[PDB]
Amino acid sequence: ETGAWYMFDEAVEGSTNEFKDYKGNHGNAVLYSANGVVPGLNGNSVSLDGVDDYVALPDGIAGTFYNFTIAFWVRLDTIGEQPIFDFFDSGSNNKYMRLTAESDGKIKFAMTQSGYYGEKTITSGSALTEGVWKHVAVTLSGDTGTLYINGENVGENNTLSLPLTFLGETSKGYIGKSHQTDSSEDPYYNSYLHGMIDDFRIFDRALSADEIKTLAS
Amino acid sequence: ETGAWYMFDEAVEGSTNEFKDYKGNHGNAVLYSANGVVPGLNGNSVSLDGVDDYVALPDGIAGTFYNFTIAFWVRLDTIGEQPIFDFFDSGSNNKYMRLTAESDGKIKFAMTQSGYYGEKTITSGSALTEGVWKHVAVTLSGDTGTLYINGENVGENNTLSLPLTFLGETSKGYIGKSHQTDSSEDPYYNSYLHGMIDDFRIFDRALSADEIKTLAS
Ligand SMILES: [Cl-]
Ligand SMILES: [Cl-]
Ligand code: NA
Ligand code: NA
Repeated sequence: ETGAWYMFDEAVEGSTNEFKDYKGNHGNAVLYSANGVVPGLNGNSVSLDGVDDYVALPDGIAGTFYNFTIAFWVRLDTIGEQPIFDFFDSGSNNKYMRLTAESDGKIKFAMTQSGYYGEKTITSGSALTEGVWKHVAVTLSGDTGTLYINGENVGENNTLSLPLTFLGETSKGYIGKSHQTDSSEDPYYNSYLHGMIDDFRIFDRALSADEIKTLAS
Repeated sequence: ETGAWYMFDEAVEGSTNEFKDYKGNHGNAVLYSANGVVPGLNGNSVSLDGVDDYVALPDGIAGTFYNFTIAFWVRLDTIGEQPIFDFFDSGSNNKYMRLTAESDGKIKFAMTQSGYYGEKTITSGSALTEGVWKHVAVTLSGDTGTLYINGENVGENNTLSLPLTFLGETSKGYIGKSHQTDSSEDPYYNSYLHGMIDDFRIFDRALSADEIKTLAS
């Protein structure tokens, strides 16, 4: 085998803060936390105070692979800018890969060979946050439908050939209410939107992404 | 021109609850809310109580188009299952398209010609929620990197040719701490993760999506 697995269930004998690699390929992870490990998802889990707690992994654990996967379970107790993991060159400070929590619950992965300003990144999608004004749009273009939040593409379904059109002349429309469908399992029937709405707009074509962006300005 | 635009700034003369289409192509939107319109994003905005308030749009506004866009601004005051808009056949209850808010701030768009159980949908991406255990994974396969939350793909960057590899033998790794980069604008330096972590795993290849799913079980 290759790779590692930290289950963080119980310190190794002889210590209070060392946790083994269950795959038996790498050294012990070291925990710096006054909490220690506590009941969590699978047996025990690391609990970090968000102040100065972290885990040191042994050197070399990820720098010898061309392709790879890093995976773990996490319970985020504070929404904000925070490092989740960071694997970096011991010889310089501008060669690294780091997964971060973002200003809003999104996550970002960055790899760079030229410091902070050269990061190549991947960022997760936006969602609707409580009490925060956002722009939403749906576009249908042939078989492809697209969802946008603040002018960013957040989903597609390229298999949409479909209902109202034509004989849509007498179609009904609500904002914030649904009509009664054919199913009592519909959870939206009799649910009413709690919020505010503005500039409701409809177009008889599919706007492009930067067209969408411009509305979201 | 074609299409509509409801700015919801001021009731039309002679009424208390009618709002015109600024494009002058469709009838008045009708508001059912004891709140009326109030200061919002652009001038005034509709405020729905989440109990029984909604807006009726005039019949036909969207059922005569092959391709289209629906776009608006929204401020969601309660996270949960709620209809945002619904355009449906006046002759049956199983021919409609509806945009909904979901259990967690995501949004879903559905079109159907065969009732609730036949909905074809588009759903926005997951994010990390406060106090909620989630599975996260990053995979690098050739030039393509992928982010996953609970086994669902939430971002990619097909242009990743890059840093540690090789000479990665002495690379350093943290969970919950970042090293100091070359920039004082780095907001992650000196930030510490507030949360829990379990089953931290590393692989020297890129797992497939259902492989990822299986870890997220
Ligand atoms: Cl263990
Ligand atoms: Cl108006
Ligand atoms: Na564990
Ligand atoms: Na307005």
